Amino acid sequence: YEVHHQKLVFFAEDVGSNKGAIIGLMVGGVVIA
Amino acid sequence: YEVHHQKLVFFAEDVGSNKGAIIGLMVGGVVIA
Amino acid sequence: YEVHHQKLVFFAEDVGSNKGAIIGLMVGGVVIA
Amino acid sequence: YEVHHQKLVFFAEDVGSNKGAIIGLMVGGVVIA
Amino acid sequence: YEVHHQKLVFFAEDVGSNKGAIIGLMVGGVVIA
Amino acid sequence: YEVHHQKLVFFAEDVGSNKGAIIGLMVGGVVIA
Amino acid sequence: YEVHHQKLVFFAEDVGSNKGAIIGLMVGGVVIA
Amino acid sequence: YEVHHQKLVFFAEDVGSNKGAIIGLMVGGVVIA
Amino acid sequence: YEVHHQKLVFFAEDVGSNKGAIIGLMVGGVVIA
Amino acid sequence: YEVHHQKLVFFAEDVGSNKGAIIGLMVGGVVIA
Repeated sequence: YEVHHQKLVFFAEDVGSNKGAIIGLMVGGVVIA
Repeated sequence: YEVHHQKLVFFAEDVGSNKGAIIGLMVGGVVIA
Repeated sequence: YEVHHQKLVFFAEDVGSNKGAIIGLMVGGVVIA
Repeated sequence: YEVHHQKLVFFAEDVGSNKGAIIGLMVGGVVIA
Repeated sequence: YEVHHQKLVFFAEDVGSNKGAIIGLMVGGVVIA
Repeated sequence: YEVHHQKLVFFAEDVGSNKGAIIGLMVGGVVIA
Repeated sequence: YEVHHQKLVFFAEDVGSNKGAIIGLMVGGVVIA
Repeated sequence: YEVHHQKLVFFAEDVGSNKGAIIGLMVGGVVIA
Repeated sequence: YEVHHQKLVFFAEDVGSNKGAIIGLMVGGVVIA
Repeated sequence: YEVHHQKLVFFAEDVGSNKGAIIGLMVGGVVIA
């Protein structure tokens, strides 16, 4: 699988407490909280 | 599978506490909270 | 899998305490909180 | 897997205390909090 | 796996105390907090 | 008004983010969120 | 107003981010978040 | 107003980031977050 | 106003970053975050 | 206002960075973060 030619803007103005995962972009893999 | 030519704008103004996953874009893979 | 030609802007204005993972971009691999 | 031709801007304006991982870009590998 | 032709700008304006890992870019390897 | 001879046990196992007030006991006064 | 002879036990096991007030006991006064 | 003969136990096991006030006991006064 | 005969135990096991006030006991006065 | 006959035990096991005020006991006055 191929990924290209992408424009991404991510904003996290305020987060209290994150026990998991915050991801802008994820082509593949495994993420576990 | 191929993904391309995408414009993405993501906003997270306020989150108390996230125990899972916040993802802007996910082509594939496995995410577990 | 190949990834290229990507523009990414990431903002984290305020985070209290993160016990997990904050990732701008992840092509592959495994991330565990 | 090959990754190239990427522009990435990362901002962390304020973080209280991070017990996990903050990553701008991760092509592969394993990250554990 | 090969990685090249990347522009990365990283900002950490203020961090209270980090018990884990802050990484601008990670092609591979294993990072444990 | 008089208050006395009180046994109070308070537990807050997990709170995401509180924008108001958490009070174990309040004899009087004014609290505004 | 008089307050006396009180036993109070307070527990805050985990709080993400508090923008207000956490008070074990408040006889009087004014608290504003 | 008089306050006396009080036993207070306070626990704050984990707090991400507090922008307000954490008070064990407050007889009077004004607290603003 | 008079305050006396008080036993207070305060615990702060872990705090990421506090922008406000952490007070064990406050008879009076004004506290602003 | 008079304050007397008080036993206070304060513990701060770990604090990342405090931009405000940490007070064991405050009879009066004004504290600004």
